[PDB]
Amino acid sequence: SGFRKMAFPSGKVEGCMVQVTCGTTTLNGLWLDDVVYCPRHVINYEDLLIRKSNHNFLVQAGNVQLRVIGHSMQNCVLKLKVDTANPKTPKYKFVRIQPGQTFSVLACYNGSPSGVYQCAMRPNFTIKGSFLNGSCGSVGFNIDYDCVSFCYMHHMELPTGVHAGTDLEGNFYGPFVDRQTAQAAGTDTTITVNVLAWLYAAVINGDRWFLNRFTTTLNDFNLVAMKYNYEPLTQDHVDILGPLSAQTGIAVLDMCASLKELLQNGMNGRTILGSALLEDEFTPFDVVRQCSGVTF
Amino acid sequence: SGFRKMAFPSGKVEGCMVQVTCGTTTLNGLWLDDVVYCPRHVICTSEDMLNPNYEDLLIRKSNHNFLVQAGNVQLRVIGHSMQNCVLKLKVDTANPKTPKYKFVRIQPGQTFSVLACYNGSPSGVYQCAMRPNFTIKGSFLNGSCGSVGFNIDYDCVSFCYMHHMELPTGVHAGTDLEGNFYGPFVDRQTAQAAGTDTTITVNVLAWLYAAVINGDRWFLNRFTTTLNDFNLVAMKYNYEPLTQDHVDILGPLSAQTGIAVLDMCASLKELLQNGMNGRTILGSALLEDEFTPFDVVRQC
Ligand SMILES: C[C@H]1COc2ccc(Cl)cc2[C@@H]1C(=O)Nc1cncc2ccccc12
Repeated sequence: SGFRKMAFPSGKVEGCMVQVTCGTTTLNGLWLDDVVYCPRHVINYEDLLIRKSNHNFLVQAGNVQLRVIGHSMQNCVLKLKVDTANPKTPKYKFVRIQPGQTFSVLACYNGSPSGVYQCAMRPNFTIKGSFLNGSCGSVGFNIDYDCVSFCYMHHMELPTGVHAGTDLEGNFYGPFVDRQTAQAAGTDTTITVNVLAWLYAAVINGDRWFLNRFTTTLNDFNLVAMKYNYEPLTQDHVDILGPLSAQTGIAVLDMCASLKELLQNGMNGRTILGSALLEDEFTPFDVVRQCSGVTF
Repeated sequence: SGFRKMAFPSGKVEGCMVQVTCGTTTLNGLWLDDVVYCPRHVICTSEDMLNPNYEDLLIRKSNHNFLVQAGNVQLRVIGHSMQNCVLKLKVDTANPKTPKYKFVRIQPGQTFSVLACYNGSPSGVYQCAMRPNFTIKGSFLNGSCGSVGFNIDYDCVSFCYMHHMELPTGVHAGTDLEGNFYGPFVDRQTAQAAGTDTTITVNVLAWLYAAVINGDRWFLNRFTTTLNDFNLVAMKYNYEPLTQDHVDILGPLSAQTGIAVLDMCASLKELLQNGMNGRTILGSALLEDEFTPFDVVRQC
């Protein structure tokens, strides 16, 4: 029993964190094979990069300085070719995630991991992370079997305290750019499929007070979802929630009628899984993983 | 900016997780140097869980009865001893991945990271607090016994908890790494219950200071309180008494924000009386008590 916000074990990623220094700027790099990936703002990025030589980039892996033998830019990520392949490189892939998907973030400062937390890519493409100066280059990841899927690299903090970054190919999530200019996160919405998954996790943990005899149509639910700034629930989401629906005996549209009642009436002083708010940072897969015990 | 429940990076602990099998029971072990630490109930059978005589069960065991697996490598047990509720299996290989470590026993209110494991394989990492009733509100399924709680301050891993059992309310009880249980619990299947839980007051105050540091001031008020008047109100909401030690501990956060500790105590009293009124503090509609004053300073 128990339901916690749980991150993947960060060990495979800790062995990849390096410190990248260029001039006065120091941030984090991800050392995979013989390449160090980091935000290109560490340095007109084409004009700024052409002026830099390999020895201008100081890369530090622990107390060992790596020598940069090449540099190239891919979108908003700088790729520093180093002489040494990382012996700790795990099986990995670069994956771009969709809003609503969750991942673990290994927050780093000076190439040293300080914390790990689990979060979701908001529908407005920001992450509600926890980052201070020097955290740039910190990465988001998931693990499947022994394979690390890198999905995020931290680049900046928006004026509202939320965070923006890119995939490992340097493409930003959201309508953001990597420079000092007026940028704002769009109005956020609740990840509906994730709330439903969390309501199933609550039922699995013995919290049933919110269940009701009612069921709704997908179209009637989406009219309610639009009114409460909840993301539309698609037939794909309903299908994805299928296993949880089978395990608990609560059909997705039966759970939607519970969600609709919770949105129109509130919690009435009650909590679900120790929360007075509807949690939306657990995907249906996270719920199955945690309420079954999948290891890495 | 931002405030998240943050766990320590688990890599230093992942390299220590092993699987310990004794008969039909399989759980997790912590391999440090040439010793594997695990819950002593790994030696228990079906009719042993109610009233086990661990000394009597252990004397009947031989080294080759304990199968220890580190990855796809079987470790050879060359000795065994019991220290309180932890079994210590001497193995023939020192763990090359042993980090700098220490065993620390924590007090209620203290936080730590848990590396949840099944079959010696880490599956997740989360942040916890030792409740005032000595239980932890973890996320554990069968096979998670032997999973450990830790803090990583300055490259040294401080092991503070080892999971042993789940109480009937879904909460968890365990020991320090010297095998001493936290709380009045015993490693027996006899009727045991967690005492009524209370809110860790010093942690809520630290979290209210984190909220002020992150720019949220809506809950602040023009009042102050005496420490005694705060405790008389707070105990009525099942909040732990706030001691002068706690007030002293909150001193640095009081200095950074400019809000006297007893002034923050008056905001807490008002929040307890009024609730949040549809508002949130650091993305929460409840008062968070699993961030210590040390965690708040570390993260902010
Ligand atoms: C044999 C069980 C029950 O009785 C005792 C009694 C005493 C001891 Cl020290 C261990 C156990 C074992 C136990 O609590 N294990 C577990 C620990 N964590 C999460 C669990 C989730 C679900 C099922 C069991 C869990």
